[PDB]
Amino acid sequence: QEELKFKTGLRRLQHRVGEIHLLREALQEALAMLLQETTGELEAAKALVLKRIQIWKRQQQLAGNGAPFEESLAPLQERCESLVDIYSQLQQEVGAAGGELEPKTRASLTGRLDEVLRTLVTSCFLVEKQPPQVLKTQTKFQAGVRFLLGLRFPAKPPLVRADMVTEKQARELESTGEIINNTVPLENSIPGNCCSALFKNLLLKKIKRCETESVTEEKCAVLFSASFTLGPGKLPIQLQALSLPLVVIVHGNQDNNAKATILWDNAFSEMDRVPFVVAERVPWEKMCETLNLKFMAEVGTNRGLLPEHFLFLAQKIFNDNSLSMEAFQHRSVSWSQFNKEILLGRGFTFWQWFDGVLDLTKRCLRSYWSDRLIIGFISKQYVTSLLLNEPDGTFLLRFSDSEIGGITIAHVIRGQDGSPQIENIQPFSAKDLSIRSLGDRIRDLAQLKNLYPKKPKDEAFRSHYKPEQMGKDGRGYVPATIKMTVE
Amino acid sequence: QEELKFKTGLRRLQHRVGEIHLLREALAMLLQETTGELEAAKALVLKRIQIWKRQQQLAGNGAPFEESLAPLQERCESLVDIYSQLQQEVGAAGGELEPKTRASLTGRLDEVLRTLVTSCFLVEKQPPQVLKTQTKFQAGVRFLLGLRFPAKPPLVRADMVTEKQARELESTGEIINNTVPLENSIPGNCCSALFKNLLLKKIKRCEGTESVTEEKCAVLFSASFTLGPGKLPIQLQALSLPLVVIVHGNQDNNAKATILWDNAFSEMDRVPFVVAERVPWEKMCETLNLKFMAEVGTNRGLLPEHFLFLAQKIFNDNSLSMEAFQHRSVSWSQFNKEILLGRGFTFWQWFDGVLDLTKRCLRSYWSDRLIIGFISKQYVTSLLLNEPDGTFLLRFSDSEIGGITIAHVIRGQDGSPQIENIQPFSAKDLSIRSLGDRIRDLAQLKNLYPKKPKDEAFRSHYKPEQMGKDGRGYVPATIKMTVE
Amino acid sequence: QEELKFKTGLRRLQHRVGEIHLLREALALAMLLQETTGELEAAKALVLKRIQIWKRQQQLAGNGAPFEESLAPLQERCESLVDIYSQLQQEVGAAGGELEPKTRASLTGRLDEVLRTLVTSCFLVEKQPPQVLKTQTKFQAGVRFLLGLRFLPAKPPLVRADMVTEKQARELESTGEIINNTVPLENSIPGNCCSALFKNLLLKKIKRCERKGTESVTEEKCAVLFSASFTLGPGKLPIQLQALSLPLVVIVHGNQDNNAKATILWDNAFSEMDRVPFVVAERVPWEKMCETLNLKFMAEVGTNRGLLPEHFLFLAQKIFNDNSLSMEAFQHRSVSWSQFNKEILLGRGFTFWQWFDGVLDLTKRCLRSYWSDRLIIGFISKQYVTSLLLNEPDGTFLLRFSDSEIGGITIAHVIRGQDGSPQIENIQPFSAKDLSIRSLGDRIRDLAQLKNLYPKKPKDEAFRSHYKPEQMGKDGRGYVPATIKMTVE
Amino acid sequence: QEELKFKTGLRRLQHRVGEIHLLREALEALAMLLQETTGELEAAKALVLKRIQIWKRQQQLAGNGAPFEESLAPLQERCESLVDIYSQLQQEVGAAGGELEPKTRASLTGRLDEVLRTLVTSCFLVEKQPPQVLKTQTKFQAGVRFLLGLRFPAKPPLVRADMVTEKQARELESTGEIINNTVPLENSIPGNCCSALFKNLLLKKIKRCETESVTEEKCAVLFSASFTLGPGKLPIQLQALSLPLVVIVHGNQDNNAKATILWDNAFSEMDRVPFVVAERVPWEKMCETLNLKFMAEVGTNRGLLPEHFLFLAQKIFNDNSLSMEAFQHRSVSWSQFNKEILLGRGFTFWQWFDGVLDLTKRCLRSYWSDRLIIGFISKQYVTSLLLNEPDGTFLLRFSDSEIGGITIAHVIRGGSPQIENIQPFSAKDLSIRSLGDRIRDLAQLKNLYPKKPKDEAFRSHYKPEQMGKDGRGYVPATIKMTVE
DNA sequence: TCTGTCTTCCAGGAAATCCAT
DNA sequence: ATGGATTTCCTGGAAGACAGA
DNA sequence: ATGGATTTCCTGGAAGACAGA
DNA sequence: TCTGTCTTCCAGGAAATCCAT
Repeated sequence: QEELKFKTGLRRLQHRVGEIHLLREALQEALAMLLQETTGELEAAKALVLKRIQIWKRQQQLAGNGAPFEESLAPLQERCESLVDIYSQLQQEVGAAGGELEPKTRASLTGRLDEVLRTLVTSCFLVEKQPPQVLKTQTKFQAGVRFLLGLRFPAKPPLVRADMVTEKQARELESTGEIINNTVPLENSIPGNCCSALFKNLLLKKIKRCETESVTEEKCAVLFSASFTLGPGKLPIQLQALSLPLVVIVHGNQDNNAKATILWDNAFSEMDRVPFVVAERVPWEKMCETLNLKFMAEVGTNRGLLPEHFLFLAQKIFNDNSLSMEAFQHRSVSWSQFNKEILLGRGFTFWQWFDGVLDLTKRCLRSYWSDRLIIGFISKQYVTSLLLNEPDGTFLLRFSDSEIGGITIAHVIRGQDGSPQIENIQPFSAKDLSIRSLGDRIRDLAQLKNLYPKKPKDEAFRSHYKPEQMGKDGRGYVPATIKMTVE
Repeated sequence: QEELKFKTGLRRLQHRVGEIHLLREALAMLLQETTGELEAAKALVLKRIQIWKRQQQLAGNGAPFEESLAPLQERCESLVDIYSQLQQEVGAAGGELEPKTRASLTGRLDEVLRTLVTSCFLVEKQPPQVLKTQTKFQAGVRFLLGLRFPAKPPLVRADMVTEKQARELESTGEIINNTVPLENSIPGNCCSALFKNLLLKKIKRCEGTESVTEEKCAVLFSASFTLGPGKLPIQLQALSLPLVVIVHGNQDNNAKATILWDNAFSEMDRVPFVVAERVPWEKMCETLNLKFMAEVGTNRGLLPEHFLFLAQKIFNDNSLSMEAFQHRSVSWSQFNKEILLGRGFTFWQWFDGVLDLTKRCLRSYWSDRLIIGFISKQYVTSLLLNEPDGTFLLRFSDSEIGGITIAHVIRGQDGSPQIENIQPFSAKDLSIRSLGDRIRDLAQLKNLYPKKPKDEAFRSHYKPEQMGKDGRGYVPATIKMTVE
Repeated sequence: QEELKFKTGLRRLQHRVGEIHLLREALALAMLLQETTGELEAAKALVLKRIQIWKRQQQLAGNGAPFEESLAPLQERCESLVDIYSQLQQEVGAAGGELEPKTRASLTGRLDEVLRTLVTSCFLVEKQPPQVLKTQTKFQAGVRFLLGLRFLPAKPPLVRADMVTEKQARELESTGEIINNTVPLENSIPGNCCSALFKNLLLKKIKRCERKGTESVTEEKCAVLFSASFTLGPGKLPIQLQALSLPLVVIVHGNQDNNAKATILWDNAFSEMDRVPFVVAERVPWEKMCETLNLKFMAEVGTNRGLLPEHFLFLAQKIFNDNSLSMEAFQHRSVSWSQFNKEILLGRGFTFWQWFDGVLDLTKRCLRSYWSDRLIIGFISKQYVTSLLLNEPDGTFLLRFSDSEIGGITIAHVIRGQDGSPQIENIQPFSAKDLSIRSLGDRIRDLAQLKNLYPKKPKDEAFRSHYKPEQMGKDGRGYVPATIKMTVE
Repeated sequence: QEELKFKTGLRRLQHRVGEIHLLREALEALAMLLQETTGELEAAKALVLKRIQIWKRQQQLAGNGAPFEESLAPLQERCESLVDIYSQLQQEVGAAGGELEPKTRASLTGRLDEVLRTLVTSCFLVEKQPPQVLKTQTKFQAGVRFLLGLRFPAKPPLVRADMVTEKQARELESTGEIINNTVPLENSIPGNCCSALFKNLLLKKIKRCETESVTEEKCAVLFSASFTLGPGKLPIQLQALSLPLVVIVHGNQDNNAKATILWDNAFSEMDRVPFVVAERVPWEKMCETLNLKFMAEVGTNRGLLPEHFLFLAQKIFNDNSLSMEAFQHRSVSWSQFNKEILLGRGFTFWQWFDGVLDLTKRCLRSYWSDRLIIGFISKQYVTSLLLNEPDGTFLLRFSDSEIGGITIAHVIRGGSPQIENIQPFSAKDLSIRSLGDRIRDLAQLKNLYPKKPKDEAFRSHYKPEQMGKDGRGYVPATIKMTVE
């Protein structure tokens, strides 16, 4: 760990402040005018903590896209409080003596010190609960900011305002839409041991869009503004904190495309960058990492995609028919390839498809998938090759490549004299499975004997069968049920 | 017709104005005093107006409507014409002895004028009788004498009033876009103001046992002129039919019933908005039959047997003769306020349940008279035990809101013939697979009661099997229905 | 085609008979191949089914629908099959000794069975009698025997015809008897046909089965039965040939014709392939009724273009007493036989069919030309004409069939211009007699007030072709022509 | 008159039979002289027979509409009287005896049974003759009467009816057969008549001998019977022949057939051998018959005039002469009447005449009886008649060029006057729109020749027209007539 | 015991046959 | 070359027979 | 001919606010 | 106190407008 080295380094500063106090006491100057040069060590530690803050912010960006998170944000508050503590004792020691230390340096010392105070508090202003990165108009949402140094400061609490800014407006350094209930006091919770402002009720009334772009790919953020003074008055500092970039939508149907933009950004945003610039193309392998993470995060599964899958995916998106997991790995993929370009005569983009299967699996197949009963991704070619060698009654489940959000059964026919020929059942949508679960639909069909390979259907899907009640309840009404057939 | 009598009497009136005009060649007269008979004609056209309003009220429920409102405007125009000629004839006279008779006459004349104009202000296009908040709707008024009264259009205003506020003679909920000019369309030969865009933002409800959804309101149209000879001021006001305003779809049903009750049984010219608490069950049957045929969209509706079953249900009566119920009365509380024994819903809620089900999914099957629709489990058991194996019928579920169920007969010979009742189908159930198709699926079902063979009956409702292949490269997967 | 499937399979059969003949060079389980060469039975089943199809086509032809008349290739199929049967039987017959005794017998059984069924199915009614048939009036009928050119030479058989009722036809006497009911089944080499034609036939008296439920006499169905026999060596199994006609309804006077027609129409339209004689459904999909009605209209009128969606809507309304206004409401509907011809229209004194056939005869007799010119709306409801014509100018008119009269057509026109409000007037309907006196075109010419045919066609332009020329010349001799024109007051 | 001659002469005979009874009772030459009164009886018999022949002749004349004393009741009475005195007288010879004057007594029985025989054989009459023009495969009737039937009981004798030809009838090869030709001669006491009526007679088919022509072959039905009345037996065979008839196969032969029959009935010689009739006749008698038949078939009380007969003579004789006295002593042949085409026409005189007969009977009886029709004229004489007349004068004449057509001639305009003849109207034309109505339509027709106004003349023949709107919604469409 | 269904009777139009023009 | 003559077939009008209620 | 993109209307599910029994 | 009444909130069909390089 990196964490302990820090406190030892802090121990040094506490010893340092003790020393200077003791000295300014006994005096009452050649050096210790020079001991004040140890506030450089303070400003050093501070910078470190600031970088540390940046690291968390990056971790937050990746939380969207579901990456493990040390979300707590509680100890950083302690680090900062400690720093402002020794700032306090330093400025105070400068306060006395009081003629036992050279006056010209008073300006330099107070200068660096109020400087580090300034920068620290302006950077201790964090968005802790980010607003939804994909955000629908006329729908209520929340966001919450946190001030780490609130617990050390009583003068009237400042009020944080939230305002819609565009990427253009955000670079700098007319409303573009008004936000209701965007006035909240930055309140101080002693039992929560936190200083925070939560906007439990936020609404976006109207929306204004700049002018290929697709609207959806238009990024904005909310600006949290505040100001508060510390007596002696005033030299008031204006606090502002920006959110992660968000896409504003008007209806559910835009959700898919929007998700992609945010996804992309979250993955590939620079740790330090201009709002809101991101790369044009990326390594295909890191894209594989992101796709796996989002898959596992949204489906709600502990185990996700495999190499063969990634291969099939590469094949799909690149239109490359290659067979080696090593050919594609050293390749770049652009955003336009990802979500802007139609693929292979189909009517939809790669992402639109992937998000399709994502929704299908989350909604109806999570159980089956975690049970590793679905191959999920393959070429029709590879099912023909894999299944022709298999006996009559062997089948497998694959995602439909032609329909968005569909899953289809492939099985082997026929036994004995006819040479085996493979059949593909038309895909099931989320609705089709809501009407009758995949497991049960599978149950109806007697003709498939084994799930590829060598696993018999009855053993595999025991847990997914819905029990048929039997009986006449009630009262008088014999249950009517639907089974599924092919011919 | 009474309409024709009107024409006869009016021809008499113009002949009469001819009489007085020629009599003015004096240059005694009780002729204009008996020509005070104009007031009679006025009363008659006013009655006819009352009748048209009643027809529109009954139009609220599905009914025939003579909507035209053109002949009425014509009648009115004719009458204010003879009034005009009358007044002008009275004006130009010596031998107005005594002058007091000039006074009494002028009084009578401008009085009938006033009452005529106050009665010519009609709601031609009524607002929706059950009305949801923050939703756009329309309404339009008509003034029959607008073509005679050029000055600037008045611009009628529409305001939400409550029943309490309506008896009389604030801000209960307000309406945006509630100001429209009363325009005079010469190509239409009509004076009318249509509110093409109206919306109600908020609603505040009067206050104990009765549910909100029976609270009646109306929109009030106000206007004024300010028509020559000046001043001649008279304010026009017209009330709409009573309406019930709702906040969400889930109240719709309960709302409809209130309006229905009101439209069917509102007395002519009642104080707003009184209606009887109980009515003859027969008239209720007429109303129910009408509403059923109207909402389903069918020319053939309920039968004696049906009405009997309904009477048994609503009265909790075990009687078996159709004549027992005929001289019976039925209350509003029975109609929509009393839960049905052992059930979770009121009678209206159930009836409208089947209304919605049939409208949505069964209109065709019903029109083909393949559904009994109404029948008790008992009578089906009795009817079906004597029938052979595989004989079935369709009946509405008594237990579920908006459900239809199959009752069939199976005889094993070894085991005595017994009735089986398939679980009822909801509208969703039928959207997933059609009734015809479902019936096709069940092989055991042989004959629709009585005699009719099932395929012959349901030929027209079977969906064709697509079979074949696609798309592309994909074999169709189909869902069929079974019982075990 | 099915034809190609047949010829390929037949080529296979002849190749197989080649194989078996050659296997006889052994002179085995190769006659187990003989047991699969019993696959001839498949081909038999196929040609029989095709016969069934031809019979069905004839049935629908009787209703004015397209027909493939020929029956020559079918006879060829039959000849081919009895040929391969013949060589097969001769092959089983020859080389008996090696042959297992049970197998030879079982085979012979299977084979002569397929022969028997083939010939019992080769006796067809080729020229049907009239489906609606009047007593003591001459009609004709003709049967054909497809295998007649093979068995004939022996003397030609009698081929007598007898009137049977539906009752008698189910089974499996003398309801009414017929003169000239015996003909020789002659063998015409120039025609390549064995056929027996009844050039002369007359039905003298009809005794009618007993009816209940008000079942009108005119819906009682009967047929004529053709019987014949040989007695053809290879003896000695004389097999009796019988063939039934299409069901027909026999009437006594013209006034029944109309009702008779419907009974036939329904049956022809909807008889379910093979059935016990003579059952047909009581109710059918309204769409199929529309198909049949369209077909019959075009057939009896004699026009290539018939009814439209809007017409069918009007008809659905009429027949169903329904006030619905959407063509989509009626589409998944059923219609019963009682509704079609047994239920009187509530306003009307007549049934739906009677009215419809009324317009059929009217258009046939006087209006085919006008209809083919698409100058007649033909089917409309006065309400819809009022709606359509009120917005139109003075002198705009249309032609619609009368709802109150059987076989009547009426003019609806729009008057009057300017101050008076527009009102629709309906001229009294014209009967066939009325039109014989003076043609529709001429009548329309006479009336000056109607200027435009709906929607915006000028009257003279549209009806130019139907105007009969007036004659300037006076004849004869010395006599000036007297002419009759039409007015309304 | 003759009735008296008979009854007084009969009183003589009865007085004498009383006389013989008294003298034979007084009891040889007496019987010889008293029997010579059977001489006055036999005289009387011949007399009554003549009266019968006269009636038979009148019946022949009954066709062509000549008044008829059809009754045949008094004649029966006369016959009954005669056989009554025959009976008692013959009986007197039998009873008075004892054997007196026997040798001659045999002779007595001879004369007596003779007069009885001739009497009964001549009392066998066809009372209801069959149609003289008779169609094959058609049901017809005929009835015979036996006048002495009430005096003769042994079973009624069979009466049979058979089709005979002229050749066969002379004497003294079925040639067409008759169904239902067997009827019993029944005796009606309440009707006081002995009769046999054949209500259901039909001629199945006919074979005709062979010059010219079809419709000229005359035939008859022969009624045969026998009794076989005591003293036995000397059975006497009764036969009666009908009037001559022409047998036709179709309606279109009717005209020609009629002529033949007409001729015969008019001109059949009394006592003539069947069935000879004259070849030519005086023209005046021909005019008489023509008038009789005209009034008879049209159904009118007043018929043809001198000028008409003149016009007819002119037509048939091809003569252009102008005096009614010229043609009067002329004779006309059968060939001229019906066997000869005239001039430019394709038809005979008779075919034309019966043509106008049918036209008038069918459509003009009313108009003709009202004397609004000239009926017969030449274009020549109408031109002479109308040129001098004012603008608007017209008349009606039968078409000479067409069979069964009537045409309007008028004098317009009216410029020198010039004459027009409208194309003739057939019976069909008049069925489509009545003559009266057609005349109404034409505005130019002002006066019926002469000095009579059209409106006054044809008021009653005008049909009232509505001229109303019904029904329902259907305005009547009417057909009028024009010429240019 | 009338209504309505069913039938038989009968007039006229179209047309086949033969003819002698 | 078509007119006449002589007959049969056959449609629809009209009215008679009859069964069902 | 047209398909896509972008927005609003409105229905019915679900759950939150709430008054009265 | 709490249940059932009443309301607000929000997802997703249709479907209107505009554009379409």
